[PDB]
Amino acid sequence: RVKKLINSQISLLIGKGLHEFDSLRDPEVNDFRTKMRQFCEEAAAHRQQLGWVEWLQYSFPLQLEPSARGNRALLVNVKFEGSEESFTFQVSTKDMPLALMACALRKKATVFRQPLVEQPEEYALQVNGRHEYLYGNYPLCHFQYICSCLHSGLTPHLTMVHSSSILAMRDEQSNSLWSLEQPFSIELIEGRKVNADERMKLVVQAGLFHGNEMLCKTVSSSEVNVCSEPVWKQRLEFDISVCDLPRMARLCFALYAVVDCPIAWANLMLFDYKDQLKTGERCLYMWPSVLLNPAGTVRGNPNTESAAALVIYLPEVAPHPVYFPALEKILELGRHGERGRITEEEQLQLREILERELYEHEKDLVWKMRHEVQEHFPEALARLLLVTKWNKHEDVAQMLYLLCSWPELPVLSALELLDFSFPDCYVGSFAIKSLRKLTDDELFQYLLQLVQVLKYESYLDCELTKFLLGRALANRKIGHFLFWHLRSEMHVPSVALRFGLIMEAYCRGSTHHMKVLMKQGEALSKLKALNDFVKVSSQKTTKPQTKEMMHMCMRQETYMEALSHLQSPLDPSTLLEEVCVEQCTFMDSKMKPLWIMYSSEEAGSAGNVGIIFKNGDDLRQDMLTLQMIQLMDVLWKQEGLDLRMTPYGCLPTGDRTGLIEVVLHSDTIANIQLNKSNMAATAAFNKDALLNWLKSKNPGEALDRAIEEFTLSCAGYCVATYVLGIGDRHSDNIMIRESGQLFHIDFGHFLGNERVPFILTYDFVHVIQQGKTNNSEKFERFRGYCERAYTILRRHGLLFLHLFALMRAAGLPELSCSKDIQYLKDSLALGKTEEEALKHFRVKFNEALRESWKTKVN
Ligand SMILES: COc1ncc(-c2cc(NC(=O)CN3CCOCC3)c3cocc3c2)cc1NS(C)(=O)=O
Repeated sequence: RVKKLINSQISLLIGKGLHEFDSLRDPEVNDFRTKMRQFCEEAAAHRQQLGWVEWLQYSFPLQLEPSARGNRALLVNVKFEGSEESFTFQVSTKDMPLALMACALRKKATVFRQPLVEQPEEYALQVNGRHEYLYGNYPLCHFQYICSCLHSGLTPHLTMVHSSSILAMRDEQSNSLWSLEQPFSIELIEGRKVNADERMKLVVQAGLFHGNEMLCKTVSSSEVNVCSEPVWKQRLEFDISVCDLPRMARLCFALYAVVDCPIAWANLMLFDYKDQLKTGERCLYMWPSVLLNPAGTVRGNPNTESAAALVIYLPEVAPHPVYFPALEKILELGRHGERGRITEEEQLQLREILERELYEHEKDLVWKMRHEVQEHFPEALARLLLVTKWNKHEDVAQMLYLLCSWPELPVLSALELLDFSFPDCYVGSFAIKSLRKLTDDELFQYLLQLVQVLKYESYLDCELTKFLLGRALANRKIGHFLFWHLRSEMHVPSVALRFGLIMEAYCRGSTHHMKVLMKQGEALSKLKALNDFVKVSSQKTTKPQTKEMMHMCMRQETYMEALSHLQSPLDPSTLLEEVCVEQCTFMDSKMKPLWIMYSSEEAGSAGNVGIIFKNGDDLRQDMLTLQMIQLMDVLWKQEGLDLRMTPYGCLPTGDRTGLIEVVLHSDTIANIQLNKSNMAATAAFNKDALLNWLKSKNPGEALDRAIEEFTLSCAGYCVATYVLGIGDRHSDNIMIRESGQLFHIDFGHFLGNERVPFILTYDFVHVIQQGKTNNSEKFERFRGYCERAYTILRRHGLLFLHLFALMRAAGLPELSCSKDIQYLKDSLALGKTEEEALKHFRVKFNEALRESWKTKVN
């Protein structure tokens, strides 16, 4: 009776009725659902018997300063849970939270006149009106909240939570092949539901691929006239023996009418998930094209009513079922071989090509010397896997014998092995095995990417699915973001199945979070409906009248209930409590996004947050551009360079639907540039507007930090926008914070999509120099910041180049081919030495400085 209640709720949350999974009557889906439910059930169980501190590490994972993960006078306002009274203590930034708790329980004792039994080990420090906690043995300054407070000059507000209270929340949440030498062949029987120009003839181009690389030369079909139902019944004979086919082998098809014009495409794995070599008739429900597309999904098109079907016949090779040899048989064959016996002369050449694409003889050198490659250069695994001939059974057995006994690579090297260039499942398992060491902070930084690698998966049940699920159930934030990255792509038919199953499994592992995300979903349902009125009304009537019948609408009992008392999809630590209906408006852009305001009694001024709801644009590129800027900011802070960046939240939630974080107390450059009369910023020259503006937002001595806050953020934004190749930078998409902090918004076109140069703007160069015309001292400190930020970004170029490589799986039209990844392999300048790249960056900056001189002349 509780089950059907849970199952109706899962289906509603994922926006796909679980009956549809059963309807397919697919044994691969039916096994994932049983196998993965069990895993998640085991997880939930282990989680319900966690310690009170351990539970904190789940529900509220520590938010630490990049500098700290891996002295100064500070006033702090601590209170106790069931209390109205509070205390202000003058702690230090070097103090552990415990000394504060010890301080708080001493003050409580004296006030309440009682010799207190309580110890500070029994307590935790909640951030007031937040799902943020201050625990462990880390100085206060190490905590992101405490640190933000010092910069903003604000007083940290903490509530003392007893172990009993945490436990009370913990509780309230309890739920043989190698013999077959014949050349692999197929029968292209017929086609169905095809549409093409009568004047042409149809062709089927089939090819055998292992990731991207061809396993052999592709074979085309006979030219058969344009018919909705064309018939071939021909034998497509491929130049590859049945034994030689690898385990992760995929057969790709291309249907195209020629006089070139592609109709559709469809791929499939020759081996089933249970390692059986597929035999019988197969009807490939193709996907529309825009000649082979390996990377494309191996499971058929769901809408079978429009889709052009291709019926093929996998012939019976042996008299009984053939299963891919087990590792036992694989390691036996690859054990024996001739070891790499070569001259120190050719060993020198080997170190060169490994430390440094490569020539044919060079590959042969990497393959003959594979044992040395494992012994003295293990990080060079990927390059060795690329010299391997996956179209010969014995070379693969040789490779997998070296991998099985290969040392665990670092996290940076394991990210390369997730890419489609390495489709071997034992290589991927090893990749995840080398990735397991990932810190929960690190994992979260690369989760967007590892979730995109799920689209490169051949089979439903895989290491990556199990690893992400197990990690998501071990950290409520990872679980929050995992769900939303999955949920947002349910409209896409090529993933709706996989994703739905992943999310259904997750729900079995966290019944309570399933209720929390359903609460969030129900709010976004109302916002989609509200935005629809706004889109319509903004056309007919004026903004004051739309802004009013939108409030009236939000005032309704359904709206008031759904839009209030929830966690933010933008950050689950953020508790969007009571909605400020009067403070709610909508931007005047094409889509008419919504500005939703929130406020809290508990959180206080730190609880007055805002969100932006947008329906109409694809939000996946901005999300990527902002994760990159945030990573840039993490990589800089790690080297002690804090360029005071603002990577505000962005999160796609559904079909062309998402949320953007309101950065309160910020305004677009342009708005200030308007130089309106009767204001506190009204200038005699347009050059002054920003400076005069900062003056008013930063009186007296406060101006000097604001200018410096401006300089750093500007250094970082120039450097963030150069590397990423962010174009279309007008006055609108640049915003300034009252603190002086500068930031960018609306990331329409990155990776030069032609070739975006270094950008410098005299209106900000006038602010940097503190109003002065010639101020080489202050300006050249800004040039120094740019150089520092640029060189730190280059030293992590393989990290950006690996996260952009994997991100190709999303299908962002400004990130799909080789040239897009060349952009970073040109901006981060990884061919040139640090000195040769620094030479070229200064030459790029000076050119921008000269370009900025178009205004200094006028
Ligand atoms: C991806 O699109 C966007 N990317 C970013 C933002 C965005 C916008 C902000 N603020 C405003 O637009 C304030 N306005 C209100 C109306 O008068 C002018 C000033 C933000 C402040 O903190 C983070 C912000 C992020 C918006 C869009 N969508 S749009 C450009 O079509 O409205």
